[PDB]
Amino acid sequence: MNIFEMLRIDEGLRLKIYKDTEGYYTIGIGHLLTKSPSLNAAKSELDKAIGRNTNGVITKDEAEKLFNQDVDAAVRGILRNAKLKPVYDSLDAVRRAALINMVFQMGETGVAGFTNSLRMLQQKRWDEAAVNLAKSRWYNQTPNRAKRVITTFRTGTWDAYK
Ligand SMILES: [Cl-]
Ligand SMILES: [Cl-]
Repeated sequence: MNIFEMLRIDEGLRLKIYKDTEGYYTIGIGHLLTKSPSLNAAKSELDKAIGRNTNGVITKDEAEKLFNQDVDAAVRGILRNAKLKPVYDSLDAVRRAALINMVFQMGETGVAGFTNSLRMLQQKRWDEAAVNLAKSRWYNQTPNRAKRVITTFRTGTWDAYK
C-alpha cells in the first residue's frame, strides 16, 4: 500500500465525466474539473488539462497522468503551507499519506483549517486526534472514506485499506 493505491481505492477510476460526492464534474481518479454547473465548462477544463479536444472521455493512461499531477500538487501544497508543513514533517510515512489524502479531497486551505486536529496530530495524541477529526462536515458527508483515513491516522497502519 502507498498513497497512489490508497487514493485509487478512495476515489475510484472513471474515464467519462461524472459528478463527485458534492455534485461537481470530475474525471479519472478524482480529478475535479470545476465547481461550475456547466458541463461545457467542465469539458473545457478537461481539454485544457489533457491537451486535446476530448468530449468528456479520456484513456486510463491520461487519467493516471492527471492523478500523478494531482498527488504531486497535494504534496507541494502541504509543503508550502505554514500550518500543514510542520505536521507533515512530524509524521511517519503512513500518516503522511493520510494527510495527503485529506488534502487531495478537500484542498490545502480546507485541511489547514483543522487547527485543533492538526495540533493533536503534531502531539501524537492519536486517539484524541481521531475523535476530533470526526467532528466535521467531512466525516458526516463521506463517513466510510473519512473512517478509513482516520483509522490510518489513529494506528499508523494500512489496516483500513487491506
Ligand atoms: Cl488542474
Ligand atoms: Cl464515504
